[PDB]
Amino acid sequence: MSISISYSTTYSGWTVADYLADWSAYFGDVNHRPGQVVDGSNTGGFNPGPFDGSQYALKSTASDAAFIAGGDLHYTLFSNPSHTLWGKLDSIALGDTLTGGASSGGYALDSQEVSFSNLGLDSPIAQGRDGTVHKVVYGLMSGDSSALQGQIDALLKAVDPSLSINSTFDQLAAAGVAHATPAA
Repeated sequence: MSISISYSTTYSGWTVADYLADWSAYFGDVNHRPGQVVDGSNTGGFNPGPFDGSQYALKSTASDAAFIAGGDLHYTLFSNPSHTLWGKLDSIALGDTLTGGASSGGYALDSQEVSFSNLGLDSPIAQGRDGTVHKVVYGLMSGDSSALQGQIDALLKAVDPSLSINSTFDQLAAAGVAHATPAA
């Protein structure tokens, strides 16, 4: 099957591009780069970890914004190619108030706004930071969601050429690809 989207009823009339652009600016840049990752405040975490998991989650240091990347993910840490997030990315959940972690059986968002599933991304280790999984996730860490937008757009086009990141969430629901959250 194809991409599947969950959205809060608040974003019915928003386009995906507009929402992601606003979400990016809200989450901001955690400043996760060489020389600026000195403690656990801007690293995020893996479930189960320490370097691999079915989830990678990160909260904003600017706000209550958080995301959860779901799939089969791996971080190289110091091994070559250095500082590469790779593997399978099935889903990205975006919202507020990250809860849980490895010690309590998984991460969750207290207030999920939007999630994208069946992304079908799969980047090998040998691509390093040129990998699509890497760029998508690092984009979300550093306040630029355009890599994610690009992948969502391709997945939507594949379902129908009239669907895009510029479609509204309601339009995407009308197309059978999205669904509004039962409790907003």
